[PDB]
Amino acid sequence: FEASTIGPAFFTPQVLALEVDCNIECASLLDLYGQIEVSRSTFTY
Amino acid sequence: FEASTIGPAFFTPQVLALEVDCNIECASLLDLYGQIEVSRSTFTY
Repeated sequence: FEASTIGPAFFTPQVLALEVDCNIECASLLDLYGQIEVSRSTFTY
Repeated sequence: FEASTIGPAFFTPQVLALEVDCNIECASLLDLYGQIEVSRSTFTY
């Protein structure tokens, strides 16, 4: 029963516990800006 | 009887223990890469 003459169904592959992830996100400046809290869609100053 | 008249076969030289060796094995990058071990011929990720 040479592997070259039988179906893949008999050979279950190993499952690695890794996950390639190439995505990145650039640093944010949000901490510099001034923080304001509101409770309505419109405001005045 | 003297050397330069008798043949070389009458003298047995001393045998030293040191074994000269000039070859080198360059340092490998292998330990920088990511290390994985698989007990099977195929793996998935």
